Amino acid sequence: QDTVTKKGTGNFTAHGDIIHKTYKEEFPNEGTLTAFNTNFNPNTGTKGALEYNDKIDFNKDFTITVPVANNNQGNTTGADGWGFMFTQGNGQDFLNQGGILRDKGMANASGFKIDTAYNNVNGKVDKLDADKTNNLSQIGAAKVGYGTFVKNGADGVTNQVGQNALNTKDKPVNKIIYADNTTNHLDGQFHGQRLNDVVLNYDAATSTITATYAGKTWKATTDDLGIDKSQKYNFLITSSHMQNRYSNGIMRTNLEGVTITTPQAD
Ligand SMILES: [Ca+2]
Repeated sequence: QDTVTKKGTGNFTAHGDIIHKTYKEEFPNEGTLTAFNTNFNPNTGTKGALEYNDKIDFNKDFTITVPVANNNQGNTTGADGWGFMFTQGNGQDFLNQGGILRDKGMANASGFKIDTAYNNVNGKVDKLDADKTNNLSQIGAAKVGYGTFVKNGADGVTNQVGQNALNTKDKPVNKIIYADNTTNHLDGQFHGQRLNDVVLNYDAATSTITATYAGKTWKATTDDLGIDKSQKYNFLITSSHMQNRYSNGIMRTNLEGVTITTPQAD
C-alpha cells in the first residue's frame, strides 16, 4: 500500500506551554525534543497542545505515531499524562476548556489517554482514576498510571469507552508503569521515561482505532468515540500538570518523528 506522511513542527501548531531544546546527556541519540509543562507554577498548573494543521478523515485509514517520554515522578506529583484527542474544536478551545486527561474538558472531544496521575482535589478523585478494578490501584510514590480510550460527553464530562487492554496479564488490566529510574540508553527493558512510540492505527472498513503503547493494545470504534465519519476532525497532542504539585511535570516528544500517515488513494 502506498502512503503519504506529514511530520514535524512545520505541520503542527503549538498552544500554551510548549518549548523545544536538546537534552545532550539524557537523549544524546535525539535532536530537538519538544517539552510540555516546563512553565512550572504550582498555583495554576500548566498545559500545552500540538495541533495537527490538516484534518483527519475517518472515512479513510490512517496511522499516527507519537514518540513520548514520561516524567520520572510518582503519580501524585507528576504530569497528568498524554491526551491524543480528536475534536471539531481547536488548541485555543483546549487551553480554555481542557482536554481528555481530567474529569471534564472540551465537549464531545475523544481519543486515547496515557494517564500518569492520580488526580485528587481535596478528597475528590477524578472518576476514572478511582476505578481500582480496571485502571489504577497504586497511589503516591508509584510511577503507575493506565491507558484507555475516552469520550467527553455533550457536557464535557470524560468517560471511559472502548475495550480494556487486549493482550495483557496486568492487574489492573489498563496499567502502565510509565517511568522507572533506569538511565541506561541501550537496555532493552521497557522504560517509559525514554522515548517509546504511541501508535494509533485506524481501519476505516471496521471503523476501529487500535492504540499500541508499552506493548499493550486497546481498541475503540468511531461509535464508542461519538465520531461522525462524515465530518473532518482536528487532532491534538496534549499534556497538562495539575496545580499544587511541587516537582517538575515535564513531558517530552520528538516532533520530527510525530508522523500522520494516510493512503495515497482517495
Ligand atoms: Ca488521572
